[PDB]
Amino acid sequence: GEIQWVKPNKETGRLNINGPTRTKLEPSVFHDVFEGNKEPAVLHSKDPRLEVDFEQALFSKYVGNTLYEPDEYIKEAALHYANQLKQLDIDTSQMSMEEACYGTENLEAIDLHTSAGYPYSALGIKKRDILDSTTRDVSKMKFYMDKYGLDLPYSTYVKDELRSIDKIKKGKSRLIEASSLNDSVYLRMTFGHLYETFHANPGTVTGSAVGCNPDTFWSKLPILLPGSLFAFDYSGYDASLSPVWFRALELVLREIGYSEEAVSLVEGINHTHHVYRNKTYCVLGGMPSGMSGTSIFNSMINNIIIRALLIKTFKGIDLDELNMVAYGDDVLASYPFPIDCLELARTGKEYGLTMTPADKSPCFNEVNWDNATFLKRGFLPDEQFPFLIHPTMPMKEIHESIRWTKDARNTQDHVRSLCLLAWHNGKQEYEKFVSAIRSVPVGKALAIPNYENLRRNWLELFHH
RNA sequence: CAGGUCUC
RNA sequence: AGAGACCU
Ligand SMILES: [Zn+2]
Repeated sequence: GEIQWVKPNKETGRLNINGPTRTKLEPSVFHDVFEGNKEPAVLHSKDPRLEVDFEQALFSKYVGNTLYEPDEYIKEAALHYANQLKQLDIDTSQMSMEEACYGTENLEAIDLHTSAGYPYSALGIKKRDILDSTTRDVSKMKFYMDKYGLDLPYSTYVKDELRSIDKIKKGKSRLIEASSLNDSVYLRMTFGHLYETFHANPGTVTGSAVGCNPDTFWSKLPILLPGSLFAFDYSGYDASLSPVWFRALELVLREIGYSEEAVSLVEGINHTHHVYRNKTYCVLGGMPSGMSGTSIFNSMINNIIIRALLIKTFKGIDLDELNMVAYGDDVLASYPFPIDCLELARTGKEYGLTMTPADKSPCFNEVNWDNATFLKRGFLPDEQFPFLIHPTMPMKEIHESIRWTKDARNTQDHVRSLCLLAWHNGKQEYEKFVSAIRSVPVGKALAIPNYENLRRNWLELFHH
């Protein structure tokens, strides 16, 4: 992805978009009970912690574009994935607007507690002034769709969240691209049924883990991904995507039966306009974060990428022997013979992708079940039932989360959620966690899950 | 002050 | 009808 131009909002006729600049994060009652290094992200050009220019760091993720049109490998890769998806009989028919706005069994309703985006936000028009869960009306939405159209610019905001101490200094806070309500509705009308299919089928047919529940999905993964594992990290995956990958997505969508009207929306994702503050800018390539379908489309593109890297890097690859799941840019894959990602990453550089070792070393070392991570979680066989696999969120991440809060009124839920993640690291680690929690007065006032109850509830998901 | 998934 | 966890 690459910024094509920047213009003042006076020249483009767009309204200003500034957004909050003070974090909602505050040190919690546990801030000094646990060690951690993260702090609230830089949200302002004049944050005293900065050590470089903010805006430059902010937009550095747009590293440029390499290829614009698919080569032989990307074409083969897209067609192999599209063929695989065919066995799901995805309904390519337009979803009803009533269902696109208000949801189905497998598609959550549009979030009514968030902004409606351009231009509604600057006009003080909330989503609840157009949509109504009880009434399930679409007359008002249809009116505002035809009034304001589609391809409305995204509103850029800096994401208020914890960041490591290095990304505080380097200004590397994350951006979110607030979609317009209109575009969300139209994207959900067009691809709603694909979203349903994907949400209902996390695994190696979709090649996607969106919709997985790790408590039970982890036990399936060693069976879905037999053989030798390989994985790696992307730096700034979304923003690094060249236009070739959206062309490749078009190939996938057409081959599974999408009408030319449906497939023509991908260029609206490849080529987007954004309002940050008092300026409008154009982005060519790069997936917008904050668009309907971001997770799923990023995961679909990744399935194309892994396939194409393999058949371009190595001779004699059989794509039918690849196994993989992707959650956006996060990937865990298997193949009958070991795969050298040092070579995958060189090929990836040609495609404009920056890939680094999974263990965060400078060297690409073997990935196996004892060091693989996915959605930041490790894989740990149960001690009693070794076919049942614990997802292990590192205690270090749990410590970072517990040290801060955005609303201390919900401390008990926050801690309970972390306990639900933490017990998977075993009885000694869990008891040490609860006992540290209990070493301060708020901690003694909390209902904390008992470890034996946690383990028993988890076993009951499997009936064993 | 976005799009999602998961869980209480 | 709420909350928290997690991914972009
Ligand atoms: Zn443009």
